[PDB]
Amino acid sequence: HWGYGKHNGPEHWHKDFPIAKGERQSPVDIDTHTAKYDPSLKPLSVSYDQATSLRILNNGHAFNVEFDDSQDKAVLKGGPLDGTYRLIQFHFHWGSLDGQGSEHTVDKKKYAAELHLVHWNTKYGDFGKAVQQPDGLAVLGIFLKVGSAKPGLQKVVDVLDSIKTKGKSADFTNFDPRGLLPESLDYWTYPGSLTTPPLLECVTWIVLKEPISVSSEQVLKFRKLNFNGEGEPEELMVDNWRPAQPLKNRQIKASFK
Ligand SMILES: CCCCc1ccc(S(N)(=O)=O)cc1
Ligand SMILES: OC[C@H]1O[C@@H](O)[C@H](O)[C@@H](O)[C@@H]1O
Ligand SMILES: [Zn+2]
Repeated sequence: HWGYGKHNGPEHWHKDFPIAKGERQSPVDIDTHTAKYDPSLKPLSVSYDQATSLRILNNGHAFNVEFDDSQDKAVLKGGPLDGTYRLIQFHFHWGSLDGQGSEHTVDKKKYAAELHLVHWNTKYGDFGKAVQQPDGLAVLGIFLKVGSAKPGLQKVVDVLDSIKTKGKSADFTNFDPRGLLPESLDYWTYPGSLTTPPLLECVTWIVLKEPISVSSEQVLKFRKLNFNGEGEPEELMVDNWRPAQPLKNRQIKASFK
């Protein structure tokens, strides 16, 4: 099956997922000079006060922190979005070294990691129906650089030892995703896709300009996870990022002048 290695990584995905060569694939390089301020963007609203986290899962590609999305609790609205998008999960992509790991790049610069907060458009009822729609999903992307520790990340870091291998999960209630945000909500936005198979072209991307800082020790613990299952040969979960894809017939808009 698909993965990130030489034999099953991003350059192979198109064989089983031909949309990998499509017209609105993600991630992309964000050329900051060409991105244009868009006065039609409404204020962005990240409303996570009532978020209900449930569980953390190693799915063999990353780890997902899952939320109860059975009601409007944690939601994203405003900005480029029409209507209400409900938080379902977050996960990260990261590197083997601090010099790589992000999926989006900024003037070609790669960050150490990238956080994706995944939301679905409530007008479509369920995530599965949302991924049949061209405006089904909104992903809030946040870059990570290595410097000072992020206190709100430490609870995630400390549970990773309990989900080392593919298929393991752990209770992860009462986690507040507000502790993963930077100060500023300045962002870039463009229409794109999921960055892993099935690569579906459903996503409004909202990528924050301000990175969060995490410590070297925090990211080193991400890199102790395993792609493999229990009892199988150890393959460190590192470099689980897709490189930038062709921009094609798209424009990146900025929320800030
Ligand atoms: C049909 C299940 C799809 C799950 C999925 C959700 C989000 C992303 S990402 N990396 O944020 O674009 C990738 C995959
Ligand atoms: O025709 C002019 C228009 O061109 C578009 O490509 C830009 O997105 C708009 O901001 C601009 O007003
Ligand atoms: Zn992702």
